[PDB]
Amino acid sequence: MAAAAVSSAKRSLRGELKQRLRMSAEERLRQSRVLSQKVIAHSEYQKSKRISIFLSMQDEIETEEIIKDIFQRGKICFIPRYRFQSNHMDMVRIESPEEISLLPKTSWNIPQPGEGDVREEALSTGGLDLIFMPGLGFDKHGNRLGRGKGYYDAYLKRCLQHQEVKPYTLALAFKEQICLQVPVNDMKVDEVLYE
Ligand SMILES: [Mg+2]
Ligand SMILES: [Mg+2]
Ligand SMILES: [Mg+2]
Ligand code: NI
Repeated sequence: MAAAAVSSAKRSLRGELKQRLRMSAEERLRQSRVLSQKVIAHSEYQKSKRISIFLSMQDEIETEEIIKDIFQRGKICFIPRYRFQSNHMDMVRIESPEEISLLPKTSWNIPQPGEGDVREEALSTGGLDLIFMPGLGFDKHGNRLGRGKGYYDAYLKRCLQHQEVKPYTLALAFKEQICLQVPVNDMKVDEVLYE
């Protein structure tokens, strides 16, 4: 009941956000070109070695450029591999940016290793230093509006376990994706980039 009114808020906020989003492609690119640079000069990106980063859908900052800089700097790159049955996902390691273009894709047309593909899972080899966080919306207070399936909230809690120190969670967002207040229940992000 109290949870219901919370899900209503989220639902509404998601709609509006997806409205404000679905932003010409060139604008989408401009804003990404800026966040990229802000990332490249970021202390926690510079310092971190094992990185988790997502493959951008059209209503999301484009991380293509960031991924290229990840490999140039001998960082261990990881990308999500989610399962549609539940709310489960592992960060699986990719060896080169070219590999992204061979991988299969999900119903969301998001690229990830298939079933038979045995991947090095981040938490099997030391967890993650930095996780780039996707999301429909964020507020300056740090909260996140996820896509509703609870994939990242669940994964971060798994990290907390495996890892002595928790990963630095870096949210990349459009000016458009930034909200006054976002309804919440579970996990905040250390930082949100934009502007
Ligand atoms: Mg993992
Ligand atoms: Mg708002
Ligand atoms: Mg406030
Ligand atoms: Ni798994």
